[PDB]
Amino acid sequence: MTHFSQQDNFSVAARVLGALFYYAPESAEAAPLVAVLTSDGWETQWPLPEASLAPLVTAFQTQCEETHAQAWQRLFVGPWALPSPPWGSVWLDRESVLFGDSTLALRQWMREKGIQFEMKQNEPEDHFGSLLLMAAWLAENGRQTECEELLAWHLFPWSTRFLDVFIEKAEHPFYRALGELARLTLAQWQSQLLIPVAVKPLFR
Repeated sequence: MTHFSQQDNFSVAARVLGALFYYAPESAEAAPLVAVLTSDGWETQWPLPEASLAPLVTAFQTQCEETHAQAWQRLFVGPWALPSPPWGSVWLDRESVLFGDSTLALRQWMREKGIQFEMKQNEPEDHFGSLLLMAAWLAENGRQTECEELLAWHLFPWSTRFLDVFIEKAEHPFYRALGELARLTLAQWQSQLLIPVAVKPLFR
């Protein structure tokens, strides 16, 4: 009876995932989250079965020669091409551009629903981490339907594909592990949906 966005740490889990995909690991936003996931205890509070997180607990604490910051820069910033670009219209748009037709559909939906959540200036709204942060934002605000529509229509149609390629191309134990946690967690959320995920063709 209680909506899944309002229980079992939905907003909490969506923020951790959202922040680690959007902010650099040394940042004020992400560093405390990096510390949490690289330490014992986080598995007890995360909304998945503890035994099924056990490999991730170990994975996150696997030591590596490449630093978290170097991995993050390589994967999310540049200067060279990103292995798995975290913007939705890269996956949903025929021409695979940023600020695509799917980005516009997201923008119009936000407008109609009077959602005042704004991204950084010059940034598209369809960043993977941004959308999770917005979803947590709506959940905190009790906006159940909007949270459900966000995920079903604007995130889940492309996020599984992005995560499949991202996990494959992470090449860093921490960020590979983050990808797998995101895939499991979002797949669990997808199964709790009361409206179906929008089926859209992928071009990447």
